[PDB]
Amino acid sequence: SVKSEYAEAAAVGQEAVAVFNTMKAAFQNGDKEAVAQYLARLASLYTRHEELLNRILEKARREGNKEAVTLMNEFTATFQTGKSIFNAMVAAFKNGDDDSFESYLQALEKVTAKGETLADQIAKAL
Ligand SMILES: Nc1nc2ccc(F)cc2s1
Repeated sequence: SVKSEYAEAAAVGQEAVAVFNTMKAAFQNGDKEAVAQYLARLASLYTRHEELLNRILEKARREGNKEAVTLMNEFTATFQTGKSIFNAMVAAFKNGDDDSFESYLQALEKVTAKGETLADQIAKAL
């Protein structure tokens, strides 16, 4: 069902949270080789999550589930805020700008924490 598809999407999201926290530790410790690998792993994970979310939103639209579509439209918009901040983090890493990397990382954390009550509301609406 769309609901089990959202549970699968949510797990992929939690995998990115786990890898992100590991990456943040590696950044603080200065292990740039690890950070590079974790950033590649996060890119693939966000690419997967985004696509799953899109399929869920498209299915909610085909089902006529207006509330779930509203919530998912908002949530995907927020996801793209996170995506832009993540990409800016990756560029800061490439450029060696640790000040910007720290900034973007904290902003990604706050964007993620904010969009959590919505994430739960979607599970209930689908
Ligand atoms: N809370 C979030 N972080 C990211 C990071 C990258 C991305 F593409 C989407 C999101 S949503």
